[PDB]
Formats: sequence, structure tokens, C-alpha cells
Amino acid sequence: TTGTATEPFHGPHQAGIATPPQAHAVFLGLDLRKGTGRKELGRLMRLLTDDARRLTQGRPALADPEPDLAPLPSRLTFTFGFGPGLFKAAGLEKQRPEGLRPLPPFKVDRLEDRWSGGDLLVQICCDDPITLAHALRMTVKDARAFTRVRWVQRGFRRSPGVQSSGATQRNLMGQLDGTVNPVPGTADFDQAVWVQDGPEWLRGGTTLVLRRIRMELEKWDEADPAGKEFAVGRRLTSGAPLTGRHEHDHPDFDAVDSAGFPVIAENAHIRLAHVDSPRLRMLRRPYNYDEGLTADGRSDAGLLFAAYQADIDRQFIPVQRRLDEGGDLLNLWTTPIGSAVFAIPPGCDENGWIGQGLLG
Amino acid sequence: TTGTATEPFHGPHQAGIATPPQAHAVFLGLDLRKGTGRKELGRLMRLLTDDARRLTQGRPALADPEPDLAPLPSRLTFTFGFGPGLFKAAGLEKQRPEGLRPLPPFKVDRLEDRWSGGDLLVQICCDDPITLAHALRMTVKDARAFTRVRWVQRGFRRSPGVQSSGATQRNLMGQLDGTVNPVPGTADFDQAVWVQDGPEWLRGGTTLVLRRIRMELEKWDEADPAGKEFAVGRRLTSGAPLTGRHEHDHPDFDAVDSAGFPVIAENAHIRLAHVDSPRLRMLRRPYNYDEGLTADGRSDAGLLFAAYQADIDRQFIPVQRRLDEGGDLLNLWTTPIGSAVFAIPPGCDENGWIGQGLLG
Ligand code: HEM
Ligand code: HEM
Repeated sequence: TTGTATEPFHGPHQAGIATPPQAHAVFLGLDLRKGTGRKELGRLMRLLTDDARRLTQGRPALADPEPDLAPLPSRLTFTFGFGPGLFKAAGLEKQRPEGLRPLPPFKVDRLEDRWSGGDLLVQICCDDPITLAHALRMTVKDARAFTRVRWVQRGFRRSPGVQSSGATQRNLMGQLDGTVNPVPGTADFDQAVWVQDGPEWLRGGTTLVLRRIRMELEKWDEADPAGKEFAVGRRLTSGAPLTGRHEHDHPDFDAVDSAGFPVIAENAHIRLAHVDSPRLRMLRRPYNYDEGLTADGRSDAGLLFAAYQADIDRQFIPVQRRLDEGGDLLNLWTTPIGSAVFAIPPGCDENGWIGQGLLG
Repeated sequence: TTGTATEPFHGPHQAGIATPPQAHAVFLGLDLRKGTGRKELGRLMRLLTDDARRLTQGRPALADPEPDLAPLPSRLTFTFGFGPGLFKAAGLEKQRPEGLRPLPPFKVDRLEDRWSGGDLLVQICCDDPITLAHALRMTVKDARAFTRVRWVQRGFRRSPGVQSSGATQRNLMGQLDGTVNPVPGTADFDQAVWVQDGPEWLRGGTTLVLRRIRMELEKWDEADPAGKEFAVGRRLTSGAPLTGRHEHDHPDFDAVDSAGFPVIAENAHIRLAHVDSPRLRMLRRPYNYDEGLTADGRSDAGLLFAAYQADIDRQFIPVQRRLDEGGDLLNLWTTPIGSAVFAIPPGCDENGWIGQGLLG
């Protein structure tokens, strides 16, 4: 059995980023109440740090409402993030990274306030949904005095054991999703993900762009399979680039067909999203969402697109701009409906707390 | 693996009842459209039967819009049920069992139309939520011409492999839930679950009472642990009756405390819910639900209470009435907000389809 497995809470980095993605996630987006300043934020982060320290190791939180749901942590992780409004409330604008601001508008955006922004992120990931539901309840119990819930975004991947660790998993459009990514345990990952410049408190942390992206599955069902593959640049079943044979063949962006047109389209998703330098790649760690049906049978499903990077301006915005300005073929069937940005602090040890280097 | 494992679709009984409950479930409640009569119902059930026959074994459905999501069936099962309103639409009123009718009102009820009733049930269970999401889309694709979606209720238990097979699992109140239950593959299970009297088409089937029961978790948090255990009649951690030591000890309903009062309260849940005859028990096969938060951090969570029994009038109603008239202490923290009843036909083989004995 696997319920006893844990991920370390303490370390130079917060868990939940380099951690291989678990089967379930909740992204809890919180707005600070009017009276919540620097002193209140310290009290809150000390509470939440201790909750995570205990629950991730299968021990009840202090004042745990349901202590029997703490054992069997199933690789529970907490990742805390600070939005732009957190720095304002704390009086710490000078410590806010220049790039930590709401993203610029893109033509494809259909953003909704109810899925956007947020002052404080609690990202909770777990291989088990009961453990996760309990961790969320404890988080809200300790946060409620200081914050209001702005949004809660629940997502899933494959259940534990359904696919081998490291095997690429499919999204709700049926596509293999996650082939090209920095790999933990390599110097390129550390360069791409962990902050080294800017405000000193953030060194060893990262940044997160969280975009709720709706999938237009009724339109997708009506699309021709050859057109679906051409829009991405990869085949559906194998995941191989259209220029290759296996999933991990490198896409050949110079290849042309017998008539001279690019094999991978000028506006194919993977062409527009690609960056040459491995050190500038974003870490994509997405979850799928599926929520409810209209009376005439239309789905409400999509992707919780979570991208982690050391620098939003250098590693996220240029890619998103190329997708938008290049007219990504995938935009015919996907629509951004929420967007939020967070600075993710470095990790802590025992006797410390998440955010201590900024708020303490 | 957890992903390649299957459950047989064919047999004397439909799967998903005696099948040990998988990690995820969706209960899809459908209403028949105006033009959907007996002829349209037969066509619909033949379509859904063939979809299930294929998808449960990891093969794409006919005209599958995302066939790459069919492999890794992860113990997918489908269970189809017919509500009271289906029989009038088929012109088969005299084939409706006497006991197939909405439950009578109970004082604790706060039922909502959006969680209640329904002409046709598709219960889809699976160890994997991506497989389940795809199965749901395939079901809706084939049913939407003949029906409208009345509700969709998603629930979860532990992820696969978190606990050993057969071990009792906890609900969102932290309670072990499922201790006293007919065991699949036993004579008592067959007597309690599978219909043997009444209209011939239903023999080998069962009936389902599906109740969405909200847990008042904020009030539950205000309760002391002694009161929580007293309200049920069992200890939280061990699951043992208050009169015993281990989970599977028989409760001693005659034992009294030092004050001469029953150890298991006169209005304790397990006393009011208990039936002496194993052949009259109901099979409880519940799922947990957790859906969204108010701005002030109030949860929307509870139990998808699914009870299967050969006779609702003899096996469900008397228990539910005793909980209501007896003033079950658990009623302080639980509220029924939806209720639906279905007749579940017997299984089929490779030559037939679900409901053929009624609709063919
Ligand atoms: C619902 C929306 C989206 C879907 C369904 C989707 C799907 C995919 C697929 C199937 C691939 C190819 C396999 C892989 O390497 O993972 C891919 C690659 C990629 N996607 Fe997306 N994507 C979405 C949104 C986005 C967005 C908003 C970005 C913004 C930056 C993005 C960035 C990337 C990158 C950087 C790659 C790697 C391309 C390469 O270098 O080969 N994706 N995506
Ligand atoms: C609504 C939320 C409910 C919760 C949280 C709940 C919880 C529990 C718990 C903790 C037990 C003891 C362990 C076990 O044997 O499973 C139990 C037993 C039982 N419950 Fe419930 N229950 C709920 C609703 C209901 C309802 C509506 C019924 C209606 C029939 C019911 C029928 C039973 C039965 C028959 C037993 C076995 C009693 C025995 O013979 O020992 N439960 N329940």
C-alpha cells in the first residue's frame, strides 16, 4: 500500500514544485481581509507552516478538527505563494519582484474575476482525495480569520499506480501533456526554476503563473483528427512530433513536406511555445478539471495550467505572447478564463516558517 | 496494474454493486425528453450497453471522440437504473415495482429539486478520474439525443492502493463508514440485495436509494469528541462499538454505563439503524463529496449515500423512519438535500443489453 508515503516538508525549497505531480490538487486563492497587515500575515504563516509540517507527515494539526484523517498522508504537499496584494498589505513593496504583477492582456483572454488574482495561494497536492479534503479544511480553519476565499480550483491527474512514475499522462483532449519539461535533479532545472537574482528573500523560491483554461470539447469533438494533430504538432496516439516516430524524438522545426510547406505548422502549438535554450524553459505542472453538465449535455472541463519559472518576464510572457501573436491553432479550442501570479518563497527547516525571510 | 485491471461487464448481475467500491464515482441522473418512448429507450440502452461493453475492457466506444482515453480502464463499471417516471414513458406501468417510488417525506429532509428524482440513472465507477471523465463524456454523447441531464453527482473514496482491499475507509467526518454490511459472495448478500419477487424482468436486479446528505462540518467542529462518538455509538479511531474493543465486535445493545443508561444511546445512529435479520440489511456503498467554499470558508461537503436492497419498503424505509422518528443524534450534523430512487435491472451477456427483459 501507498498511503504511508510522504514527501519532505522541510528543505531549501518548498515541496510541490519539483515533486513529481500527485494525482490530486487544490489551488486555494485567498484575499486578505482589511485588517490583515504584516503582523497578521506572520501569525497566519506560522499557523499554516505548522499545519503543513504535521499533516504532510501524517500527524494531526494543532486543533485538528478530524485527527483520524491525518494518518496516511499519501505524499501530501503544501506550496505557499504570495500575490502582488500581499506585498501591499505587508508594507513590503520594495521586496516585490518587478515581474510579479498581473499578466498583460492577450487577445485570446476571456478572463473572469472569480478565477483570477488572489493575495495568498495555498497549493495542496496529494495522491489521495480524502487526505486532500482534510488538508484543505484545516487550511481554511486557520486562514478564515485573516482571509476570504477568492477561488478554489480543484484538479486531477491519473490515480496513483495507473501509470508508471515519469510516464507522460494525457489531458481531457486525449493529448499526451508534459513531454517537454525541465527535469528535477539536473543543473538546467535549477537554472530554469529556482530564483537566483532579484530580492534576496526569494532566492531558492520560484514564481507561478496559474491559468484556468477552458477546453471547448464540443467543438473539439467536431474537429478532424488530422487537424487536431496539425494544431499541436504531434500525433495523438504516439505523442511523436509530426517529423518523428517516438514521443521523445526532438521536433524538427526546419522540416518541410514534399510541396515545401513546414511539416510542423507555422502556427502549431509546439512551434510557437518552443524555446531553444533549456535554461529558459518553464516547468509545466498542470492538472485537469471536469465540473458539471448543462441540461443539453455540454461539459465544463479544461486545464489548470500551472507554470513555474525563475522569471515571469523572461520565461512565461515571451511564450504566451508568441502563442497569442502567432495565432496558435490550439486557440480554436482553448480559452483562458482565469489568471493569477504568485511568488513562491524558499523552504524552511524546523524552528522556521514559510515566508519568514520576507515577513519576519 | 491498477490501470489495466478490469471488471467483467457481463454476468447475471450488473457490475458496480457487488463490485468492491472503486476510488471514484459519478451518478448521472437523466430525464427523458418528450419524444423518448419505449422504442427510443431500447435504442438508447443498446447504445449505452455497447459503449460500456467496450469501455470497461479498455476499448474505444463506437464513434469515440477521444479513443486514446479508453485504454487503462482501471476497473471501470457502469450500472444503469430506471426511475419511476421511465415506466409511464415506455407504456410499461404495470411492470413498475410497487416499491419503486420516491421516498416519503422525513422531518430531517431539506430536499432540493436539483439533487432529486430522475428517470434514468447511469452510475459510473472507476479507480481513475481521467478514465471516468471520458466514460461520462461518452455516456452523455450517446444519451443527449434522448434525455436531458437532471444532475451529476461526483464522489470519491480513497485512491487505489492507499489501504488494503476490504479495509473499512473513513468519511469526511473522520468516521469509519461501512463496517456492518452484507459481504459480496455470501448468501446473506444475495437475499438482501438481489430481487427475487415482483415483476420478472427485475429478478437478479436490485433497487438503489441515492441520497445526497450534507455534513454540517462547522457544527461538527464545535462538538467534543465524546459527544461525536456518543452520537454514532462507536469510537472514532478504532471504529469499535462503545461496548467493545475492535471494529467488527458486535455492539452490545443491552449494556449500561455506571449511571444505568445505555452505553449505546437510545438515539445513537447505529442503534436506530440496526436490523437484526442479516437478510433484511441494506448494502451501503457510499461516496464522499467535497465541492467549493464560501468566501468565509464554509465547506459544501457530505456523503453520496447509496443504498442497494431488494425491497425499499422492507429494507430501507423502516430504517430511515426509525432514524427520523427516533431522533438520531447524528441528525444534528447531517441534512438530506437530495433523494432519488431507481430500479436496477439484472445483468446481460454478450448477446443482450441492459433492460432487454423490460424494454425488448
Ligand atoms: C488547455 C490549454 C493547453 C493545452 C491542451 C496544451 C497542450 C500541449 C501539448 C499536447 C503539448 C505537446 C506535448 C508536450 O510537450 O507537453 C504542449 C507543449 C507545450 N506547451 Fe501547451 N497546452 C496548453 C496551453 C499552454 C499554454 C497557455 C502555454 C503557455 C506558455 C503552453 C506552453 C507549452 C510549452 C512550452 C510546450 C513545450 C513545447 C516544446 O518546446 O516542444 N501550453 N502543450
Ligand atoms: C448522512 C450521513 C451518515 C453518516 C456520516 C453515517 C455514518 C455511519 C457510521 C459512522 C456508521 C457506523 C459504522 C458502520 O457500520 O458503517 C453507520 C452505520 C450504519 N448506517 Fe449510517 N450514516 C449516515 C447516514 C445514514 C442513513 C441516511 C442511513 C439510512 C438507512 C444509514 C444507515 C446505516 C446502517 C444500516 C448502519 C449499520 C448499523 C448497524 O447495524 O450496526 N446511515 N453510519
